[PDB]
Amino acid sequence: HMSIITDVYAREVLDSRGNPTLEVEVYTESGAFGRGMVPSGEHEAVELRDGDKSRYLGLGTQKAVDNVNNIIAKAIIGYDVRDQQAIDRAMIALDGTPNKGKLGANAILGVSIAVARAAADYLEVPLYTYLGGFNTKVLPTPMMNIINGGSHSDAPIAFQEFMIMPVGAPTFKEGLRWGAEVFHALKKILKERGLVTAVGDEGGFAPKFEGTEDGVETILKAIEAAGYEAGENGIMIGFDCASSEFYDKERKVYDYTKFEGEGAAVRTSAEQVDYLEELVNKYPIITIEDGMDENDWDGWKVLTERLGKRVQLVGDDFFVTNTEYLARGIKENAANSILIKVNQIGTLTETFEAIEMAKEAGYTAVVSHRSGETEDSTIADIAVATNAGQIKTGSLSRTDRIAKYNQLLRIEDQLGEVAQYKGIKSFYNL
Repeated sequence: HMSIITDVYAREVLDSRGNPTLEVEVYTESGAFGRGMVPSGEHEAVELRDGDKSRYLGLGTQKAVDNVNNIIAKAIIGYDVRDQQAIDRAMIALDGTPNKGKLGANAILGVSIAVARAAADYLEVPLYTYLGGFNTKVLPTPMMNIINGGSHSDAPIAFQEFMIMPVGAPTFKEGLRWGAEVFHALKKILKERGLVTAVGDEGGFAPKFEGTEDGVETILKAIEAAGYEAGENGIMIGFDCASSEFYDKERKVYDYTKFEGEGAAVRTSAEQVDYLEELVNKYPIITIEDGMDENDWDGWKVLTERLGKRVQLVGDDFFVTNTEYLARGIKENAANSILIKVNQIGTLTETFEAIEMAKEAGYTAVVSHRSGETEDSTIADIAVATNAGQIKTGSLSRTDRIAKYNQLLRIEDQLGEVAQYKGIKSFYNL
């Protein structure tokens, strides 16, 4: 039979940081072919690294490759390419450990994506429709990393990302246009101001700003210089605080002096909500990723209680694309959104279960990328697959980001008049 998987093959390659990762290629009997590349950035499914400090600083992925070829290959070769779920469970079972540590979630995912991309090819249909069935129409309102703080910046800013969103644009094409044009308008401002216009891991700037206020304030300046409004009818802001980064576990506080230098405001759970609340009043923020630590459940509860109805609140690391942690989130009214990083969980099925569960709680599934990305564009299709309405794939520079933006332009076009773009209406959690 022609649908049947006859080859599965991995090799080591580079992600967009200059670090190894892997691709898996799957052939069917028929000639059909798919290529699954894997990205890379605690409760998060393990990615296998060689540890050999004399190869790529021990970030080699030969371990992973050798598991795809010598173990997963033999097990999987034989299945029908379309048994997307039979296969993902095979690998999971085969692996046997809860956080995919035996074979590694890079190995597993790789295969799993390859097989889908192969099956979509086999049936001679786009990836989003294979994945999603026939009712895939919605193009994601994207949230575009434009300024960086935290580890990435040297400026006195703790929040890791500052993003934007063309919620007010009619089509995703225009939305991207909008988004780009501001990025160039900002880039200009940053030159006139004498700050660094080189870009970090997600294609954003990370300039030496005065602090968090100057940070937002200029993103707004940019928006206006481009000639868009700053609201529901224009462009709006978001954060990834990555607060788990500046949380002191023993003092159980949000230590801003780590990133904003001595004489900076150390905050408790309650104060932290109050700051974020301030920010939201002051500004047209619409989303806030990791407002809190990944083990600060009480905090999360309160945060979401306060802004839960004004502002979309996304648990990134607080859920790790993982049903177990998310169900608890739902139960305890812990967020109203979730960041869906496919490699964080390891297979597409588990990824879809996660995206599914979240919808039925009135939680938005934000499909996201990882810092270490690839020429792959699978996640773009995943946001259309599920009509998720949202996507975080980075800034408007570096093909690691723009591959997806293009990929989505492709999907917009291929969908002709069928395509929708929900802008602000994608926030069914509000």
